[PDB]
Amino acid sequence: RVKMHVKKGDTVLVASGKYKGRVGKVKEVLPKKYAVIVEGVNIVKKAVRVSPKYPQGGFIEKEAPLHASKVRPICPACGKPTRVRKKFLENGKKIRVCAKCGGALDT
RNA sequence: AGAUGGUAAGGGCCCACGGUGGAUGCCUCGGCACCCGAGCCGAUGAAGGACGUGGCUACCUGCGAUAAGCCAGGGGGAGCCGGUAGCGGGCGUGGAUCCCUGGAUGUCCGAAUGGGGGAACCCGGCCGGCGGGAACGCCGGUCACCGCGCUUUUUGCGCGGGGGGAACCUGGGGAACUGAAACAUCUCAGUACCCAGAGGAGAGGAAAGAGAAAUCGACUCCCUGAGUAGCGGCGAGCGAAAGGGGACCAGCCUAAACCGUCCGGCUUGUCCGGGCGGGGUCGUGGGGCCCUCGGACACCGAAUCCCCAGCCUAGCCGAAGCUGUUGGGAAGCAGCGCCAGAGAGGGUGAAAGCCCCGUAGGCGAAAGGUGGGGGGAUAGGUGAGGGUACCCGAGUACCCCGUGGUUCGUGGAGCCAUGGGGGAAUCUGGGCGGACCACCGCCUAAGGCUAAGUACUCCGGGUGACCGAUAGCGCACCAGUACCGUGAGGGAAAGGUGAAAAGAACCCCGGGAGGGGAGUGAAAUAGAGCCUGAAACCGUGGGCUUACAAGCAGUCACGGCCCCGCAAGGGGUUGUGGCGUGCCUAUUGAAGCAUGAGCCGGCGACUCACGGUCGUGGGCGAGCUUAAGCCGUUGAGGCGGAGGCGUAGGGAAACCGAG
RNA sequence: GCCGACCCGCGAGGGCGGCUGGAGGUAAGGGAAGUGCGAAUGCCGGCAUGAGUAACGAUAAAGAGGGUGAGAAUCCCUCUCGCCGUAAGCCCAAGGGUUCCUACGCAAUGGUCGUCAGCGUAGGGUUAGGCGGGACCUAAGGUGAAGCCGAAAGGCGUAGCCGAAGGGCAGCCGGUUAAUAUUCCGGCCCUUCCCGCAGGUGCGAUGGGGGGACGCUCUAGGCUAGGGGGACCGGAGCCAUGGACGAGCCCGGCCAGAAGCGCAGGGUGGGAGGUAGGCAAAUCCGCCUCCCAAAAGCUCUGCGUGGUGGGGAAGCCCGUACGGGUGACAACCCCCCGAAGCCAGGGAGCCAAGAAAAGCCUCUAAGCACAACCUGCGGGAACCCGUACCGCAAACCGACACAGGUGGGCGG
Repeated sequence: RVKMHVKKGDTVLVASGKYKGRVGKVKEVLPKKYAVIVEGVNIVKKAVRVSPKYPQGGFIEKEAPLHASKVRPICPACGKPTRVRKKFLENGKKIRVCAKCGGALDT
C-alpha cells in the first residue's frame, strides 16, 4: 500500500553519483523495495562453471540492479519532474511545461 | 697460585605484533509516558486454538473441503504469483496486485448445545440425498438445559438465555503483615484477593433533603471549605457534611380513590379475588366523586419516529535548479536563480525548502458504519371554585433488642440502614431538625425509570529538556519461544556485511576443515552472527635484568645497558644500598591467624509528590496571590478573587478589646 | 577507541598532536537530572587459577589376520580366548515417539577415537469381519433431570450416563519383503448383518426369574505343554596320536487339523396337581402333595486321532551382506520322565464366609398376527482407532549409553 514512486517504465536519464548524467532505457521497476535496473550498473558476476547454462567459463553478468530515487524524467529537454492534470477523462502527466505524458499509445 | 666482568632451563619488567573476548560510541521494523479520539465480541456459534491448506514447503503469516484464497461495489494505473532465494509457470491498459466495503465457502475443538469423553475423537433418533445400494458407508437439515409470553391440557409457536472482557463500575463475602516502637480495643481497610453481574461507561439520581436564614432546591465531577468540626487505651492517628466558586443541567413512568369491562369462584350477592382498560401524582398538598366558571379553536411537543450535512472504514491533486567542482560518493564548496497557505521530516552512496516520498492547502464515498448539528412527525402536557368525605405505598413507619454506615470506638446518641420479637394511621395522617417534652419550621416515606458533566485504557492517532540491545515491555529478533516442575507456575539468551550481493568464478596444499593468490569494490584491517574492537585474557618477536638468593614487591639515591634528543634534557631497565606492618568494613584499638572480594567490563543506591520549615533570590506592599474552570495557542499566553496568608490580641467559654 | 617524555589547572579535568575509525557532534550563557563504584559470601557477562594434575562408569578380557579407506586398537569378513546362561537369553503390556530400515556423511553428539552409530540427510516402512478397542456389560468411582441444602462461587445427590488387564465374546498352522505380518499370501475354522428359498415356532421387552457365580488351604483320575534315553530311523562328513569300524562320534527324528472315530470330565433327576410370592402380566422359577429313577439318558467341554496344507537339521558349496543353495524322494519311530497348564462351576477340609451386569436359558405384557421369530441351505453385505522401533533396558522413572529401579508370561 502506498508504493507509488514517480519512476515509470520508459526511458530516463541518471542524476546520480557513479553514473551521473547517464542515458538509461526502460529501467524495469523492481519492485516495491524502491529500485531500478536501467542500463547503468553493468557488472560481471562470479558464478561457477555450471556445466549446462554457465559452461566452462563462469565469470559473467549483464545488468545489475540499483536504487530508484536517483533517476529523473525526459521530454523535449531532459529531467524536469512530471506534473499530472486530470484531463477530465483520463490522465496526463506531461513534463514540467514541455509536454508529453509517458503512458503513450493514444494517451 | 693470586684478580675479577660473565652462561638463561626458564622467570620478571617494557615496547611492538596478534588471539580470545566482548565493553564503548553511534545507529534503530522495539518499547515508554501522557493528551486526545474510540469502546463492546457471541447461539447468524465469539474471545481462543486444532487438523489442515501451496505443484516442489518446517515455521511464519493469511486462509479453510471453494483452503496464501470466491462473486459483486468503490478505488487505482503498471506492475503482479507473501516474508524466503530457487525450480516452475502465470497476471494483466477486454485494465491484474493492493486498500476500503457487502456477502460466499467457513471441516474439527471452545458457552459447545443430540449422546459420550481424557478439547479436538468415538457413537446415535428422526427428515431427505450418493453408491447395484436394503445389509456397509458419506453428505445437507434437525435433536441439550434456563427464563419468559401465547397455544386445547395436548404437540407445540415464539422473543430471549449461557461464554468473553486491558482497566474502570455496583452489589455480596472479606484477612494478615504493619502501625500504635509491646499487644487485643483502633490501624493498615472495608484495602488485597474470592464471588456475582451490568456497560461504554458503570453506579447514582428529584428530596419523608438540606439547614436556621420566612435560606436553598435531582444525581454524579473538580476545586475550596479542611486536616476544619468531631471520632479516639484523647495514643496510634482516622477524619465529615453545609456554605462558595465552577462542570454538566431533566425530568419522569405507576399503585390506591372512582368508572368501565372480560375471567374465577362462591355461603347470587347492589360481592371476595383477578386479566385489561380509563383514571390520577403532591408542598400555598395533591388527586377521587357530584355540583359551580365556559371550556376551548389553540399552546407546548420529546429521552421516541425519520431525513439530511458533518464523522470514520481506502485514497487524490499538490509551489521552487541548474552548470562547474574536490571526493568511490555530494545535499558539501563556488557561481547565478527560484518557491512559499508549504524552512515538518524522512530518506537519497554525506549535511537538500526546489532529487524521491511528503508538509501547508484543497478534495474525496457506489457499499458499510455514525449522527439531535438542525428540519418535519409522533407519545404526551395547559385552568379558577364549593361541598363531600374516598385514597395517598404494612408485617412498613413506630417500640425494643442485638447492630452495620456517619466525624461519632456507646457517648447525653441522634439520623440513616435492619436481623429477632411486638405492632399503626391516611393531611389534626405522618419522618427530621442529635436524650427526651413543648413549640416553630422542614419534608410527604415504606413502587419503578433518567442523558450529560466523572472514571478506565485491550484499541487508534498525535507529543516528548523518554531508553537506545544489561537500558528499554519479560520479549527490537520466529517470545509468553527454548528450557525448568507432575502440577498451579516459573521465566532465557538472542540487533546492525556494504551505498549496492558485487556476498569471492579459476589455480594451488588439504579427506575436508581452512587457507595462499586471483577477483569484488572507496575500503575484504567491511569476508559472511562480518562496523566501530576497552580490559582481563592466553601467545610471538625483540630491548633491559636475574642461577650466594630473605620479599605489601615499591619508594629515594647511585651505578651500568639499550633507545631517543642539536645541546642541556629525556625514556625504557634494574645491580646496589637508605627506608618501608596490603585495600575495605568494624573496632578503644588490626598487617591481621577478625570480615568482604580470582581477575577485567557493564548495572547498582539519598529521589520525588504534598504539606511544613529556616533562609535566600526577586515583584508588590497593608496589603499579597488566585484553585478548579473558561478562552486562546499548536511549546502563545490570557481571563478567571472562590479561597488561603496578612492588618489584634487576651481568656476554657460568654465576652472584653490594645487591652 | 589506541599512544604520549608537550602545554595549562592545587586537583578532578581540559587543550595538543600522532595513529584508529567512519556521520555524528554542540561552545560561551543558562537550565533538566536514573550523574562520577572497589568492595555489598552484590546482578549479568567473559577468561584464568588448580592442572596437562582427578577422573575417562563395574576387573567378564581380550589376541591376530584380511578388507575398507586420507586415516583404523575403537567399522566390517574369519579364526582364538574368555563371561553370562531364573540371564546379561526370549516375550508382554507400560512408557517414548521415527530411535527402525536403505543409500550417502562425520563439524558437533558417544567421557579419546571414528571410515561405526540410537547422530545428519532425503527415501522407505506401520494393513485386520476374528489379536486389543469402539458403535456390549457393569465394579469401587465421577458426572448428574429430579430432591434437598448453602451469601455466591458450590455440597450431598435418585433415575440416567462415561468409566477394567474383571465379564463375555467369533483364528489356528506355515510362507513371504530391505524392513510390518494371528493383519498380506496359502491350507483350513468360525462369527456378523441383509435378501431369498425350504421347514418349523404363537412370536416378542430395556419388565420377572434362571444363569453368569466367584473364599483360603490340601487334592483326585485321566491328557498334554515341556524333558530325557534308544541297539533303531534318515544323512553330509569323520578313524586321527597308542587302540577301535564298536550299539563309534555328529545331525536332526515333526506342526497344525472341521465331520466322524476312541479317552477323560464337568453341568442336570424326568412327570402331575394346585398357588391370595416373585412389589401378579404370566404356563417361568419359588413353593405345598403324588408317581417314577437313583442307573442312565440328555448335554458343554478337555484329550488323542483324522482327510489335507505345511514344515525338515549337522555338514559342505558359493556368498563379505541378508543368506542363496546344500536339503535329503529326507528320517519324521520306540522305552521312560511328567506340569504350577487342560477337563471348571471336580473331590476334601477350614473359618475369616468369600463382587455386580450383560451374552445366554427363559415367562409373558404392550402389541403383531401378509407380520414377527427359531432352524436350515443358498446368495449378498462385515465398518471407525491400534500394530513400525526399544521394553528387566542406552529409546522406560532417575538432568548422562548413571552399576540404581520397573508388575506378568517361557525360562533348557
